[PDB]
Amino acid sequence: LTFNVPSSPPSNSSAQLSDAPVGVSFEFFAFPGYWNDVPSTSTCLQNLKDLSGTWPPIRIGGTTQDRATYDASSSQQVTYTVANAGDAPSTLTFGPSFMSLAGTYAGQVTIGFNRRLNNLANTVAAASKAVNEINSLHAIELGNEPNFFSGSDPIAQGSSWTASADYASEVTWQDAVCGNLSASNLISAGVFFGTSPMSIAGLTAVEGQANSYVRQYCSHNYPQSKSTANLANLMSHSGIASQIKPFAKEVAAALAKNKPHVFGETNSATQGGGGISPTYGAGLWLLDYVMQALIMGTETLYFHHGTIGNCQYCWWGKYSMGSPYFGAYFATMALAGANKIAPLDDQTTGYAAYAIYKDDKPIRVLLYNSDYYTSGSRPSQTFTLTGLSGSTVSAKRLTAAASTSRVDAGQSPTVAGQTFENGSCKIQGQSTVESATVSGGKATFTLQASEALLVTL
Ligand SMILES: C[C@@H]1O[C@@H](O[C@H]2[C@H](O)[C@@H](O)[C@@H](O)O[C@@H]2C(=O)O)[C@H](O)[C@H](O)[C@H]1O
Ligand SMILES: C[C@@H]1O[C@@H](O[C@H]2[C@H](O)[C@@H](O)[C@H](O)O[C@@H]2C(=O)O)[C@H](O)[C@H](O)[C@H]1O
Ligand SMILES: *[C@@H]1O[C@H](CO)[C@@H](O)[C@H](O)[C@H]1NC(C)=O
Ligand SMILES: *[C@@H]1O[C@H](CO)[C@@H](O)[C@H](O)[C@H]1NC(C)=O
Ligand SMILES: *[C@H]1O[C@H](CO)[C@@H](O)[C@H](O)[C@@H]1O
Repeated sequence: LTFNVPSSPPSNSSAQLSDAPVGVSFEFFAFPGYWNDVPSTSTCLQNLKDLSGTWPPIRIGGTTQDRATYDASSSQQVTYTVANAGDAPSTLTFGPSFMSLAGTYAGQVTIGFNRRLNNLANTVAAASKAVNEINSLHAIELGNEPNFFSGSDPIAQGSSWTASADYASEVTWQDAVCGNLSASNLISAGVFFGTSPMSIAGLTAVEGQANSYVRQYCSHNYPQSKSTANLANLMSHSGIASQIKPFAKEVAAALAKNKPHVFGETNSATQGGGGISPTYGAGLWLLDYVMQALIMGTETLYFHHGTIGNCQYCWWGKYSMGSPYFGAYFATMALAGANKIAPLDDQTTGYAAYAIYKDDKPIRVLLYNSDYYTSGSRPSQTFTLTGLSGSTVSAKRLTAAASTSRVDAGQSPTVAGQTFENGSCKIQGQSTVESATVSGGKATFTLQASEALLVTL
């Protein structure tokens, strides 16, 4: 395997990147718990800001945003009952202090409010409070995954809930919210799970002048369920290229409206994740997915964090770190301060190489070996880079014992030999940097199955 590193961005490069493409989504009812009850939240976010110079953007939403009513006279951030701490509530209220708490975050904040219950005046009042309380407010969603609403939901108003019904609903709600707030460029529109039966392509065709009310168009993506869980398939480099392809039309539809696309809620697998979601391989999926989604043209990805103590795809909890945090950390490291990324491979194999540009000059190369590995002799692949300078380059390696390695089982992955403390997210260990010879502008690297390597030029 040999890849030429071009001296300026290739034609199949990404567009200019955001300052911090890797963000975090927090299930709406659990957001105060993440801030108040989970010590690792602050440090895990600070660790990423320390790499990029920008707070990861955050989003607060999910199914529970459509179970929630704003209570302007509540002094509580969030009020609900569950039978077990592991359950999500069937209903909840949130006070104005919920938005104030989100307003303590310095990074860009997206907040999702309720459209399913058709409480339009209540959602307008929550939106007004969000604008007042959240200085770094990026966007407001009006409903989460309206593709899953039914004729039984208040928003359907006793008629069938079709794609056309939702698009018409979104324009009406965008008009009422922006009209009441005298605002524009505010709504995170669509918020669809996948691309059928509702699509950004379909919504943008109907938006017309209400496009002016839209900040961004939003997709959700979860490649697998508990029932289709297959870690080798999830993390496969060529598999990821196939998996994201339906969203290419969604990105194109948003960008034709001069509005960004985001994956405003995404993670490995649904119902909070399956046996594959806490693995090292799910962190490698996350790493490679981020790179491919940004080249496709999405602006930002927000990885979902669900019920505290019952969340398989979470990067951290109250007590343990999760292997997937290593993918988010490495992706953030790879992209830090970069303007563009370009795929050097053709995405037909398990092996990836990306050139990473700053000021139109190559600064880093990210290599990825997506081969699934659990037992026996671990295979490896050599990667040759051409077109380089000097007599030597440096590299940092992401590795673990197996594709299935879990931090909570004691098999943490390492990022240049470092790990993150259980219960705090503090960085731990001695960093180790590798070096390689450059002769005649070529250097060779070896990646075992299920590894990634960030080469600094
Ligand atoms: C799946 C895992 O859940 C959370 O970690 C658990 C861990 O599995 C358990 O053994 C114990 O240590 O409690 C922690 C916790 O609740 O923090 C955590 O969300 C982690 O990121 C996940 O991978
Ligand atoms: C209530 C919530 O349910 C799951 O999270 C959902 C998420 O709310 C939804 O927007 C997305 O399509 O699917 C997620 C998923 O199935 O994982 C999780 O079980 C959460 O932990 C829980 O809080
Ligand atoms: C404001 O919101 C209400 C819904 O509570 C709606 O009836 C009204 O038309 C909206 N006003 C403007 C100016 O958009
Ligand atoms: C990107 O373009 C390069 C040539 O500049 C090519 O070798 C590579 O296969 C392309 N990758 C993709 C995924 O289009
Ligand atoms: C990666 O390391 C292998 C040894 O396993 C070499 O063949 C290669 O040239 C590079 O140093």
